Amino acid sequence: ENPMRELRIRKLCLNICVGESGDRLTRAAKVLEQLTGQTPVFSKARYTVRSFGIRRNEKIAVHCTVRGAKAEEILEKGLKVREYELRKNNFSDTGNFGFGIQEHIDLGIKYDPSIGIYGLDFYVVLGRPGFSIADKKRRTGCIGAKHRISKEEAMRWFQQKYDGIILPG
RNA sequence: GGGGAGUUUGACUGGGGCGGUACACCUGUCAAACGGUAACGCAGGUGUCCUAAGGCGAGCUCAGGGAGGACAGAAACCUC
Ligand SMILES: [Mg+2]
Ligand SMILES: [Mg+2]
Ligand SMILES: [Mg+2]
Ligand SMILES: [Mg+2]
Ligand SMILES: [Mg+2]
Ligand SMILES: [Mg+2]
Repeated sequence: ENPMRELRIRKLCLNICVGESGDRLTRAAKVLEQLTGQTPVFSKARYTVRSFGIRRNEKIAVHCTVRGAKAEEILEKGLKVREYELRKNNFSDTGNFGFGIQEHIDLGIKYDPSIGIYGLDFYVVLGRPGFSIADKKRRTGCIGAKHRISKEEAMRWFQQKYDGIILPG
């Protein structure tokens, strides 16, 4: 059949967005250290609304990206607590789906009384071999039409691989 | 120390004074497809700021919009 149309997870991005900066944000950074085995990166204050206590140039959220077998393992750990029920509204038109979970105690982490209670967003992006064209510098080119992931293809791949159930939104 | 002595009381201006600076320097139109071209013609500005907001080299692409993700809501952060 298709020679090299096998779908594959390009990366898995975890993101923890807290309200205020300080000790809680530092702890939300420490939790990702043991969750992903790598140092996260801080994102801060794209704007200034002041309606809930943020300003310009203030550390707000932490995030990171995992690729490869570790990304697949983290996605499996997330779908474990998710129990493999995804809604129809979780999938985007491009083929990327995210679910989000509750506080990270259900992932299999030893609870620490000093860290606190934080969750993550757990956004997943799907890909195919050949999507690295739009990322290189020597020559840039669009993906195309028959190669880009569709809407139904993502949920079909999810049902085929992880045997999850798709609920109507 | 106007008791006394000397001298001055800017210019433009639809009379003069008051008002204003068209009195020094810029942007667009007036301005009639080279340049130049007036009115107290119009619409606006300037007497500052920067050891970086100068120089070089590298990396990246912005404003906005569309579809998604726990608290998240028109606007928080992540991804396409
Ligand atoms: Mg006299
Ligand atoms: Mg006169
Ligand atoms: Mg002429
Ligand atoms: Mg001329
Ligand atoms: Mg350059
Ligand atoms: Mg581009």
